[PDB]
Amino acid sequence: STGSATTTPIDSLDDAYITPVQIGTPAQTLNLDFDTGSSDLWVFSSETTASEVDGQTIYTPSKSTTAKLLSGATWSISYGDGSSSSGDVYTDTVSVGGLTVTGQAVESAKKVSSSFTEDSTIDGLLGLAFSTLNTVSPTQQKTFFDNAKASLDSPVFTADLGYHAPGTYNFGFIDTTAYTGSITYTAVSTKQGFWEWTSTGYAVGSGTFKSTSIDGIADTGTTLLYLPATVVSAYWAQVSGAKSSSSVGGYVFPCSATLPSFTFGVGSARIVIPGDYIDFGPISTGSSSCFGGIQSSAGIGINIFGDVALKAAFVVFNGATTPTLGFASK
Ligand SMILES: CC(C)/N=C1\C=CC=CC\C1=N/C(C)C
Repeated sequence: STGSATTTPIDSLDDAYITPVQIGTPAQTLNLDFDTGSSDLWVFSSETTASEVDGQTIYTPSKSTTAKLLSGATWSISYGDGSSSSGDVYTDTVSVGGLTVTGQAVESAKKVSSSFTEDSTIDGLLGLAFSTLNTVSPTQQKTFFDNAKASLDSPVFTADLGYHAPGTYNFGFIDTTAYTGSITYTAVSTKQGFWEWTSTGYAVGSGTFKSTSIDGIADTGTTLLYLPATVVSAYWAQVSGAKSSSSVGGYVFPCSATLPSFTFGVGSARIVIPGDYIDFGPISTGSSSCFGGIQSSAGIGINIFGDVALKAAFVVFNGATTPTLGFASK
């Protein structure tokens, strides 16, 4: 089998992407944030504290003939951005772009943190990291991908995120029309539960390529590109008027400035992020100071190839017995 679904930016800045997901019988369609950096499929629901729901579409398990309480199961998660959610668990039928998994753990939120409430466009998350990170207790649950894997034509999914435009998540096949050149595959460590790999280096604009190993994760659920302070400083030093602002919480720059591209290495191959992808707009409405899309990972404890990087590429998440990652230009 295969599946194919369009993913759409939630706003004009590509702060995140939402993908429609069918849950239950009859289908309840929720717009979920596909997150290769986590492993829980959780949803706003009829069980979510009323004061914490503000415009989201909710899953109502009592209206699904295929929903079953996963008796005794609870979940609780906290994300890198400080957000969190928790609740109980149902199993139900879940479909993404024509691909159906029966008995998928659907984690129903009883509580969500303010950032989730405040974002009316995201109805929940669909985790696509390794199932070892799943927070369901006492019985850890499998991701949608892990459940679908054996049925897929090939045990892979692909992320093809758009710049200020929709893109595509495919399951079970590689669309050879969706990228240029060849796909370069690179090793993955699953030891921390992430799609963790090692970039071979970077270049800033037309500058010479610096060969250096940069461990990091391929994370569709993170907006920006977070890299070591050395690398990030080298980038922003090429932008007139750029500075790191403690009050704003990262590098900012005047949008009268022109942003250089940023290149990252995948083996001997190179993915080029255009300068425009690194502009995240005014720090506040009407401000002449813009927020940068490349930021320091210092303090996070890991480098993160988030949407800024991933949307410059066609990315293969290869879930074979030995997982790997593939990157192609597009
Ligand atoms: C890219 C997006 C998620 N973040 C921002 C986007 C625009 C403006 C200001 C700040 C900002 N993050 C700060 C709070 C660290």
